[PDB]
Amino acid sequence: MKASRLYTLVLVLQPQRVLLGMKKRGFGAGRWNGFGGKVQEGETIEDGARRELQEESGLTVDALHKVGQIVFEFVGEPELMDVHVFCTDSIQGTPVESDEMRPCWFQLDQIPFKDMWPDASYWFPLLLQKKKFHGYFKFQGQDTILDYTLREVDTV
Ligand SMILES: Nc1[nH]c(=O)nc2c1ncn2[C@H]1C[C@H](O)[C@@H](COP(=O)(O)OP(=O)(O)OP(=O)(O)O)O1
Ligand code: NA
Ligand code: NA
Repeated sequence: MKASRLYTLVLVLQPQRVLLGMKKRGFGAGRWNGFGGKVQEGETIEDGARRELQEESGLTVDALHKVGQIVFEFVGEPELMDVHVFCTDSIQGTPVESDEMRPCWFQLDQIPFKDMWPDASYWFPLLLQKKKFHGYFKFQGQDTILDYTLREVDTV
């Protein structure tokens, strides 16, 4: 059995558009995603998600709603990534480029799947339908899924 590390992912989903951020530097630059990062000691997962959204995009929100959980396994990495996925309930400011992320709005008929993580093609449609989900994806490298499971759930 493997150990897991907690991460968050936040999607600012509005009726006609979604905010994504492009990772700018280091390895993995060039992919659009929601905003998030590692949960820290003592904070709830939801509070860590709010913190990462603020650090990465400049947006503050009072509340999130949990929509899914996705476990990622990478060949050659013994530690699993346990990603808790949230959507914002309202936003109150403008996104700001940081050094980790360049935020950009996308219309919901222009979701940039080819420039997102491959797994997003599977679970993000559920997110768009306002469904809740559990997923697992095993990757070889950054691009190749070797195994995955995805299930709609009534409770995350
Ligand atoms: N396959 C995948 N699909 C997806 O949709 N999001 C993924 C993903 N793999 C990783 N992520 C997300 C989870 C999280 O939001 C982010 C990874 O977090 P990071 O390691 O950048 O966190 P931190 O910035 O806290 O870490 P440090 O560099 O240690 O500060 O990418
Ligand atoms: Na962090
Ligand atoms: Na990061």
